[PDB]
Amino acid sequence: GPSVFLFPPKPKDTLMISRTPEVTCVVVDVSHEDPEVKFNWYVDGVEVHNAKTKPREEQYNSTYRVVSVLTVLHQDWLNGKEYKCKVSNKALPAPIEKTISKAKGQPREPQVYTLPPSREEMTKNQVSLSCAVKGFYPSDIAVEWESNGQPENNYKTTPPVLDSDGSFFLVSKLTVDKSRWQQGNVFSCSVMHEALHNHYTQKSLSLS
Amino acid sequence: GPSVFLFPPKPKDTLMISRTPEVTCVVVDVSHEDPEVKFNWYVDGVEVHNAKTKPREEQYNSTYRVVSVLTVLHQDWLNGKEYKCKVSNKALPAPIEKTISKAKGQPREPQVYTLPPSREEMTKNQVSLSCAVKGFYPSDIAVEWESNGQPENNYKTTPPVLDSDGSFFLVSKLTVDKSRWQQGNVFSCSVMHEALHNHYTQKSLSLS
Repeated sequence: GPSVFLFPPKPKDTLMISRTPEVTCVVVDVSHEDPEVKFNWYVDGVEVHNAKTKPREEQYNSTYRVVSVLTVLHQDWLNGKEYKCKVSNKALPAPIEKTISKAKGQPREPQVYTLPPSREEMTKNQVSLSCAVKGFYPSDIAVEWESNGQPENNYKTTPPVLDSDGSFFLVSKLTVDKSRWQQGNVFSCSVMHEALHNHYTQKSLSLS
Repeated sequence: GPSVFLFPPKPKDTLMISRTPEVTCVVVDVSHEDPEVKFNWYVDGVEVHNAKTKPREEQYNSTYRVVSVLTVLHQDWLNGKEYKCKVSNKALPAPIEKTISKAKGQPREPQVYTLPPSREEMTKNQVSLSCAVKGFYPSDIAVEWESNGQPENNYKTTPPVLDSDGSFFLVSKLTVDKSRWQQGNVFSCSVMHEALHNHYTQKSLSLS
């Protein structure tokens, strides 16, 4: 039957005032027979009416998918307000309710460490640069890579893992051509987190 | 003082027998004064001696960083064996111990849904394709994007989020040039997870 996703804001959006964080409610597998979906949004148990529901999309299998987006104020997110998406449809026994809210607890500052290619790895058409981060709380964090003003997008960042002290750790690995590593190009790992000064730090790395 | 990372295997490595999963113990901020670091590895409380410790690396600030890697057998990982890295150094009050193990619980199968660009988003030099996954357990999962045999690396995958039924959900967003979306190129979201048939499923998407 009908299935619901409720996605939190992007970390980067909550951290920069110039950006617009938003919560996204996605309904899938709604039947052709009764295609009408009603969204009700709530912030801390109280209904709100400023969400923007998108037009339904018929799937190749006859089902519909529908997205509803609610903007979140920066102060509201930080104040730990609970955002709720309730989804109603005739083909449901009861409405489906999803909730998301900012994690509770004292923020803790990420420690960022970069690691260059190993010697044994330093012998191929491609090398990996690591950006290891630990000690952060909450687990909401944005990690990006760049070189010479141009974003580097060929990187994978592990999900934050809960550490033994209640903080989180991760690593982001950038894969570049061994040649570019040799030209002496500087590569920068930028990290954004609420507990950082200015919500921002950058660590850079190059050969030698 | 000395700080330790203990990283789990890559999901993809644990899922394919032809691959070699490994656990990585990374020690940072070890002092110039006493640079000697000893690793002891344990699998379920019993010491093992087949780890491969890399040569120490002097940092620009005089500290050292050292990595030790332990291969993990596929059967051992699935059997829930606890991997422990103990790290000893003269500048430590007590040795530091980190542990990782496969999450306990019944595996649950990911449901994968792709979402094309919105109409309002369908008006820029760049569009985003979404691959939404939910209902999976454990949270270890590999999600990749590809088009015409060539990997698509300009995508970001949200960390798995714990759902209300104890399973996890995420979304992976691929950003491509609006033009390529128009040429009618097919884009494929591949997902690997233990609960999938053959540890693999693929969902494809294109214009029209």
